[PDB]
Amino acid sequence: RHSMDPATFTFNFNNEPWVRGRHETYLCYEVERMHNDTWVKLAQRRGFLANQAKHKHGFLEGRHAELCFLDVIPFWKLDLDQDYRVTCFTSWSPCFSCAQEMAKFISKNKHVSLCIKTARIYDDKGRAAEGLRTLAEAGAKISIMTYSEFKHCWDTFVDHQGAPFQPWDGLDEHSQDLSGRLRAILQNQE
DNA sequence: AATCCAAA
Ligand SMILES: [Zn+2]
Repeated sequence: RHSMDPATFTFNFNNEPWVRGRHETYLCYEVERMHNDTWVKLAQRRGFLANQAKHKHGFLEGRHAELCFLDVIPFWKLDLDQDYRVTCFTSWSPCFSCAQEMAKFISKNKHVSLCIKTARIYDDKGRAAEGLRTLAEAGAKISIMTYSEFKHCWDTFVDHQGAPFQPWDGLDEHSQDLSGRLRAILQNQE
């Protein structure tokens, strides 16, 4: 569908750091082009997707959300001599292998600046932290989603049918706690 | 310290 189901958004983007039950990953994406040295939104280069679940018929191995996203890029036919900024709002941050693949992509495509804004930090059984450091070293700008970013995703990706964004309890404090943890990760204190 | 991360 054109827009994301609102219950799906609210469940998957909740940012309580240690909450259980989120065994899918959702990713909303938007692209801007640098023109007259301003970032200008490419209206048709935006959307959302989820991971292909493990054991789903026709894709029994599954495919993580970040890989489905990278798959859609060549079909955009981005112009080789223009600078782009690609922003991904992710419900879980990249696992180690996804982080390595996104780092490979940005290493091969230097005209693309990747920003990852995540609701929660995916631990990947202790392996994700090194992957996030590797992705940052390759040039990605990784941050924790804040209130205004959740509201932007509600307003522009969700099938809200006119309902306003309703923040869940503790949103801001969760964002700020996760931001401290991400800072510790990226500077190798964790 | 560990939480948390499809699989019961
Ligand atoms: Zn992954």
